[PDB]
Amino acid sequence: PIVSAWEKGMEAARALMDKYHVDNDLKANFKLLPDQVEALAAVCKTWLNEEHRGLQLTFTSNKTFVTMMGRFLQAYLQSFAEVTYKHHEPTGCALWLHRCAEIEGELKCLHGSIMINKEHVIEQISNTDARCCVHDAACPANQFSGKSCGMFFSEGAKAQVAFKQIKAFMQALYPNAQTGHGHLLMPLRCECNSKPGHAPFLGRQLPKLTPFALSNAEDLDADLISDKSVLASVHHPALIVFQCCNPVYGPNCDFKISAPDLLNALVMVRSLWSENFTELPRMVVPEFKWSTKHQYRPVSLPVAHSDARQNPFDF
Ligand SMILES: [Zn+2]
Ligand SMILES: [Zn+2]
Repeated sequence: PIVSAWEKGMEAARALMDKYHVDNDLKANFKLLPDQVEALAAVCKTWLNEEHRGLQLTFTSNKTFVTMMGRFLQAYLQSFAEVTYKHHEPTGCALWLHRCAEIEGELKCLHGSIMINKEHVIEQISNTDARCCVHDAACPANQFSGKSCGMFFSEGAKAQVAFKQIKAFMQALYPNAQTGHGHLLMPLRCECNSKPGHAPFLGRQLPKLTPFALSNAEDLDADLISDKSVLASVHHPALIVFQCCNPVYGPNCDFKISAPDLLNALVMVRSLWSENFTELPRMVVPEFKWSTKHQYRPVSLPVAHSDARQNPFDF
């Protein structure tokens, strides 16, 4: 082996970084380490500008799309050179066999068990079609137990529409797939937990999963469209959107990417790669498995209710 795995990785990365004009300091300081994603994301950004200036993202931030590209590029780099860093899987993602578009009206959470119907009233809007993790079956809507996977939907039916969207999006891009149509590509890490030794935090332990309506996609005329990808959204006008583990309406971040854009980050990195290497290495995004490590970490604190009385008890 002419040069080590690490030296091989490094030579491929430097080739990329020179070809794409990355900042000199990013280049100088790049050492192929597991948290060094910024120089690779700059490769990706520069290629986007050069080759895909009009790319339209939907419920996705520019920065998150480009960072995910960086992560997927990091993964192919590490596979090319055969370098792995134990406990630092590079993509920060997983493949969830969701089963949320199999049965009509029916959702399943990360545990793989069906979600229970709840009422969720917000203030005043009455959602009669909420869904909770079965472990949260006795909590108020949108409160989570120590056994929760963290998943809740205020509107079950819109959630299912978003899962049908991603499934049809995948059918359109892989019409002949033998496998993977029922899998969701999902991130396991936002900025808050992108490093394995990050400071522990309370709340949800995985990027939040939320369906967003594409409210104008119905005001659209289906007959003019032949692109099956686009048709997935016309027929199912809602997107799965991933945000921070604990998005702010503890740490929190601006991570935001829709499921189709996330898939696109991977597909587009496969194109960047093919313009630079003759073969695409094997690159395995882990299959998601429920484990107790992903449990919501609630803090349930009693709060006193007001009593006009001076004294607690009559004697
Ligand atoms: Zn669950
Ligand atoms: Zn976050």
